[PDB]
Amino acid sequence: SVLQVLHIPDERLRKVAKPVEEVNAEIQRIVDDMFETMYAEEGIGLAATQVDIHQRIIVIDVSENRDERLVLINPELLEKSGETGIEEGCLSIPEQRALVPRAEKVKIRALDRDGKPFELEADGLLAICIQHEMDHLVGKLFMDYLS
Ligand SMILES: [Zn+2]
Repeated sequence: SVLQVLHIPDERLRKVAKPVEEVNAEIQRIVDDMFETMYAEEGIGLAATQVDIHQRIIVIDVSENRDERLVLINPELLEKSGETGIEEGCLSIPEQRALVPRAEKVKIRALDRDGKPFELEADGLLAICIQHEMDHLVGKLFMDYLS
């Protein structure tokens, strides 16, 4: 399915991520669909959030530990190791290029898509790629980040 957030005929009108405290309905698709993406993407670059107001449950499936198709967040964070940026130039008109993001490994004090607060580290090319997504937007280095 992939997370089909919208832009330009949308209302983002410059969207950032609006941290994770609670859950709604769409949230499932952020997890469930970031699985469909985090796994079927790692190529073009989406921008993890942007239709109207936001939240951010991230994902992982048997990725760091001997877990299941679990989740990671962008929450109320605790640790933030290294920085990198991806060579994209994404969202709200994904033209131009840049390395907006700046993350390597990042640990959270978050919440999943149940409404249950979870503290975990998010690592790997995807943690950096889905945050990429929203590090294109909330990690903002770029310029206009074509928003
Ligand atoms: Zn990108």
